[PDB]
Amino acid sequence: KKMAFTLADRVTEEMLADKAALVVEVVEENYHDAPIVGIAVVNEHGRFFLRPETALADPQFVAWLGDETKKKSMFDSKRAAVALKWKGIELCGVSFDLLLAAYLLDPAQGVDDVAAAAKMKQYEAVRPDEAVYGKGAKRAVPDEPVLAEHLVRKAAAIWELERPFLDELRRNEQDRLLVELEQPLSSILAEMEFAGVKVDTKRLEQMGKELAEQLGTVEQRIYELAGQEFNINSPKQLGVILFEKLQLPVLKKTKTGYSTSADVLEKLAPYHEIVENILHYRQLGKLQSTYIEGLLKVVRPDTKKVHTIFNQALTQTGRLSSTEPNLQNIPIRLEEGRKIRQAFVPSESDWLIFAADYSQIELRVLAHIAEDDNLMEAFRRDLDIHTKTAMDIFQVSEDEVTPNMRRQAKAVNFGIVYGISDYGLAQNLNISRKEAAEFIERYFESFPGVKRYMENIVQEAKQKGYVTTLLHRRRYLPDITSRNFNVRSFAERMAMNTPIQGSAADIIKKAMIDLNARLKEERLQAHLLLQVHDELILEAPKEEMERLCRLVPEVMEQAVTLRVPLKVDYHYGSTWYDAK
DNA sequence: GCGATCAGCCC
DNA sequence: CGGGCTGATCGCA
Ligand SMILES: Nc1ccn([C@H]2C[C@H](O)[C@@H](COP(=O)(O)OP(=O)(O)OP(=O)(O)O)O2)c(=O)n1
Ligand SMILES: OC[C@H]1O[C@@](CO)(O[C@H]2O[C@H](CO)[C@@H](O)[C@H](O)[C@H]2O)[C@@H](O)[C@@H]1O
Ligand SMILES: OC[C@H]1O[C@@](CO)(O[C@H]2O[C@H](CO)[C@@H](O)[C@H](O)[C@H]2O)[C@@H](O)[C@@H]1O
Ligand SMILES: [Mg+2]
Repeated sequence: KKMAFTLADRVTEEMLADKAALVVEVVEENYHDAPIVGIAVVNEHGRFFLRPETALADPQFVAWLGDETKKKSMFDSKRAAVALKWKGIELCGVSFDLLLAAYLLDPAQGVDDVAAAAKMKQYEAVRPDEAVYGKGAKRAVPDEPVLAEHLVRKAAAIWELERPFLDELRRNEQDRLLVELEQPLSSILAEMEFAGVKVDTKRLEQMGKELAEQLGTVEQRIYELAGQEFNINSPKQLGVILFEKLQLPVLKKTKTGYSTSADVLEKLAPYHEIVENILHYRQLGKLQSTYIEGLLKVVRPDTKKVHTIFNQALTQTGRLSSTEPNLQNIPIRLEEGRKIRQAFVPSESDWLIFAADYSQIELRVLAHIAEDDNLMEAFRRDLDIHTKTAMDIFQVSEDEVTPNMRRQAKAVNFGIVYGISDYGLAQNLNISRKEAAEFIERYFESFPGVKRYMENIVQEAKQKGYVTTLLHRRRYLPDITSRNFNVRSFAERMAMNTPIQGSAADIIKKAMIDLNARLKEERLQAHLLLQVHDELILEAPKEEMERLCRLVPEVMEQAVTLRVPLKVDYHYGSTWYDAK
């Protein structure tokens, strides 16, 4: 049965009620400077569809959109807010976002459209976006009659589903998480995305030139050593050269052929000079294709800025993800790739990049939740946690900790957070399961509180069916009861890791909210640009650095109060690279 | 074209 | 052993 609604040619007062479900449709996946194809409004007075050129040109409608006292319920309000920012229109008063609501209730559902969210409550009087717009090359906006009914049905679903979703969030003790954390954060992310990050394209282009030269040299050297030319970028062709023509040992295989991952190649290096060249080629090629070419493809020609989109409702742990471009995985470990960061610069003259990061937030969170006396004491003394772990598991004094011991203790600490496993640790340290198991046992002997926590959290996940974070984020783990060892073990590691990674996500998200409030109160021009899981990157006038050096770490350190202190390091400079 | 496979970058 | 995104190649269409 078709849904009734008014296909309006003009905006009326009835459409501007102080409470409504609103749909500002942006079909393009990347909504930056994207078209708004239609608008739907559902309120106490009825259901309405408005053509964008009409509504967005109407003073009354624009004013309604920007009035904080006029409450709107939406799905993915950030998408609408940003698309409107590019049009110079402010969206305020969004009191409920169905996308974020669904995400908090169950991240695993992968809710990506109104239909998916509605199906959670047995509401199916709305079609999936893909069914309406199609996919890939076939994607397209349908004729007005079809478009209008779809947007109205989506607004109608939001209107009907708000109460049921809020009720369940309240039962889950997650309503404040939505209203005081995720929704306010959505607006902050919208500002960050819209501001974008300035890129020194000339810098990138020059790097690309030099890489091309280096790649040419290495490429030829490879063919020389192989005695023939082939596609190095083809694990298939490369495998034949290495394991068949050159007869190198097959230390590991892939489900479809020979493994050629860096991990394996490093072990084969002693056998043939071609290996190091392949590794070098892989390194340069990664920088060239993914970072130089990749970044240049998404930089806006007119402003020379890149505008990422932070997916706030995707990860199973509460973290954000970044796309087109992903600015959360810019090289830093290796000097060559690290130089790419010199291309990320302040958007204004005489401004600088300021970066602040939490020091070991995950292990500090673990110390807090596990209430491990030894681990808490370690952080209260602000000790080098890896050196400390080495001293405990290897039974030696600080002065007796060798570089290799610290390196292995560090790997153990990662495993503990990820959800320890002899097999996983062994592969990482290139040792045996028996040996790796010995490290684990020694770790738990030194940190019995952590052992108790790991045991207890797994039991809790099985009993309740899910685990939670400091701010009540939730993750269901149905596989925790599986009779399949591999499937069950993965779920157990998730039970151990989610509260840690998840709570760290909760903390930095609150820090971002607290920070923006402080920056506004202080009337600073500084503003957030990026978040990279445990770090915040801002840009600001050089005259604001001294104030930021005190303000940013304090706000981040005081976001939440744990049984151990939170510690934040910071750096600033002329480019992201120099913010070290 | 579309998508599984393999690779490698980040925290 | 935890959580992500993107680019290359290549079978399949
Ligand atoms: N109705 C609620 C209550 C709590 N929370 C989330 C966000 C809060 O910041 C966090 C802590 O809530 P409280 O301070 O009330 O702590 P509880 O009393 O919930 O203790 P516990 O966190 O151990 O459940 O949990 C929420 O989203 N909705
Ligand atoms: O707007 C982001 C928001 O939309 C979803 C779908 O509801 O993702 C879409 O937009 C992303 C940004 O361009 C794309 O990466 C993704 O492929 C597209 O479906 C949500 O997942 C997200 O929270
Ligand atoms: O002492 C058992 C020990 O094994 C773990 C897995 O390492 O859990 C197993 O035993 C539990 C019963 O005590 C089951 O609930 C669980 O499903 C099974 O895998 C640890 O959690 C536990 O400490
Ligand atoms: Mg750090």
